[PDB]
Amino acid sequence: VPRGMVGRLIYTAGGYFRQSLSYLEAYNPSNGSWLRLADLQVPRSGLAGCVVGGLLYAVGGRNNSPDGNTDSSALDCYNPMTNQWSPCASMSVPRNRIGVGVIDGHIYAVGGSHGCIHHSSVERYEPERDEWHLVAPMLTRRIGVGVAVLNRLLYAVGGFDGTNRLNSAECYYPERNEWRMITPMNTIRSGAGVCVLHNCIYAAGGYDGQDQLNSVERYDVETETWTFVAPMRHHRSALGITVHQGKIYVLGGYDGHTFLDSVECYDPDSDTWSEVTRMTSGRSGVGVAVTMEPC
Ligand SMILES: O=C(O)/C=C/C(=O)O
Ligand SMILES: O=C(O)/C=C/C(=O)O
Ligand SMILES: O=C(O)/C=C/C(=O)O
Repeated sequence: VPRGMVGRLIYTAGGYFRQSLSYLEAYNPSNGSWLRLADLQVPRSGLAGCVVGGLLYAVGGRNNSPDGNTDSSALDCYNPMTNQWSPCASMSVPRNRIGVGVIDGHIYAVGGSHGCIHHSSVERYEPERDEWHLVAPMLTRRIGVGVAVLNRLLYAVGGFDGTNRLNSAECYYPERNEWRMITPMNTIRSGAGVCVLHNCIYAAGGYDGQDQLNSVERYDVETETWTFVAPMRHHRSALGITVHQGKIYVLGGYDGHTFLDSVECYDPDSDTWSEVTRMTSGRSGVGVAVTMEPC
């Protein structure tokens, strides 16, 4: 369903065009409209977004601006009921080009960079305590990593370890606090959009070291294989991604020439992408999540 009373919107927070952005905007698939909402307190690109208990969280990132460039350890929370951002406890370390996933109401922050450091560390946020705690680190240092959750397991996909862009991927098993490699993708991808739909982890787009990608592949956890699906209409890296009522939406990114405003929607029943709207301005490195309409 789409309940609150209210529908669910696709929120895009932050991003990058010439400098890091503070925009918070919300798209409504049911009518095509965009709403501009309360700016982030600090501009940030390379952040991740997620939702827990109806609240939107913005995690990590970096503020690229002429004043200077500052990697972010911030966790900030947006309440659609109040149109207000509130600071939460900060992470143990700044994490630019972070990946995030939610299990059992807990936020996992994965990887990312801090200056020339590439993290394998992972930490977990408990909103009921407003506390972060480190957990087992990944087997691999990963920035520009895509993260998704399927069947209460956390997956970290692709990225960049400081020297090589990665096709590798790994899975975190919470009850054993353990990471294990899974089958690698068929394509090297950093800055891909990663999400979950039905029983598959999707990895769309990204950068393979030479080109921005339009190819899309998905990992069936039952068969442990990756297979390509229809490619997106636009090549893009540093895209935002989310799932809304059974379809995948990809937002913006960089195609090697333009910071895209294109939003594309994947229908898995027909294996086709369509353009569904344009963001109000081209940008990359956004955080995206889905929650109730604001007030
Ligand atoms: O500064 C950035 O966030 C990246 C820009 C790009 O991909 O060209
Ligand atoms: O896990 C929760 O508390 C709810 C998350 C959501 O709003 O989807
Ligand atoms: O591999 C990188 O460093 C960047 C990838 C991207 O543009 O998202």
